Amino acid sequence: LNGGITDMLTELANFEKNVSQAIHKYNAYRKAASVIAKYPHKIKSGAEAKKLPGVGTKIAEKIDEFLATGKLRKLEKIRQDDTSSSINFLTRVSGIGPSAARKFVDEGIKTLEDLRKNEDKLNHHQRIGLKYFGDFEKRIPREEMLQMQDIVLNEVKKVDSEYIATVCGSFRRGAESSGDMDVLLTHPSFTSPKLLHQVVEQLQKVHFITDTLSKGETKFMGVCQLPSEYPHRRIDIRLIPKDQYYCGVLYFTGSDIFNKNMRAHALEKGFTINEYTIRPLGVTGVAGEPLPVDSEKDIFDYIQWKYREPKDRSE
DNA sequence: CCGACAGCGCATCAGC
DNA sequence: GCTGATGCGC
DNA sequence: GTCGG
Ligand SMILES: [Cl-]
Ligand code: NA
Ligand code: NA
Repeated sequence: LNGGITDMLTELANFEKNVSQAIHKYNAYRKAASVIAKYPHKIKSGAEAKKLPGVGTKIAEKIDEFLATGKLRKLEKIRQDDTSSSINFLTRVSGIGPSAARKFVDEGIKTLEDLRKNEDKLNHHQRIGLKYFGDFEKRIPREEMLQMQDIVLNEVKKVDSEYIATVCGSFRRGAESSGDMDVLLTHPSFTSPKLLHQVVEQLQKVHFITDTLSKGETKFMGVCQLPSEYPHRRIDIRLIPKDQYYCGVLYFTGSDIFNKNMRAHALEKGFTINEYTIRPLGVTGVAGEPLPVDSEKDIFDYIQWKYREPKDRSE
């Protein structure tokens, strides 16, 4: 319907983030791309799209040019620009953001081949991102996510049977494919020691986790792989306090639109919900002490809301 | 006219 | 060495 | 870039 428009907006978003380093213009184009993607009609004019929330004057003007010419003069020029397209491309490497990409291009490093010739100028993360460049851009079929889940849950239980692990993200919402695996971890002995390390070690022991990007006491980011050769996959593991676990599960399950709506409804009932806690609000608007949470449904019960299955949390 | 737009965990950089 | 800023991913 | 105080 409007693929030509949403592609254009997506491309504009990328160049704003990676070349212009204007993160809010990036999110503005993405927000516009998303709302247009769910618009059940073929857009005939910028004025029509202007009615949608997130689409303003400038984008409406760009849609008019696109619908009349089939292209964008601004986009065409940016594409033909060697510097801008090189900067934009290098950010596809995990660990290379707008700043690093600009740094590399400024000194003649513009291609993936150039990066491989200059390993001494890359940090650990960037080297790993370079090593699995192709694999990291591949989607993860749900069936593979299921196998990965079985391994995570099994090994976690072997370290300590009192651990609780939950694979969130779009996967928990029942998506047919995922971009990565986000695991939320907790334990009754950890509330608001060295628990994350023991779990990472075990997954390394059975050779599920193959590489480490970042690792601390509460968050692990690394690379994993199913036993055969399957592509290497990005995996994150977060260690969350027990009294904050299910608020975390709710938060990282999403979606973003769903969370925004649930937070809105919560406020109308006299509660405030963030990533960590759900708090009651006083008459003056003062937030009280964290309320006890033992399940996802408890959060729904506090705000007098019908429990939404993760499969129906797209909005 | 003009500020909000999410912000935390970790690695790395800038400066003392 | 330290503390705080910046970069990055999600 | 868009929205809203
Ligand atoms: Cl911006
Ligand atoms: Na609009
Ligand atoms: Na990147």
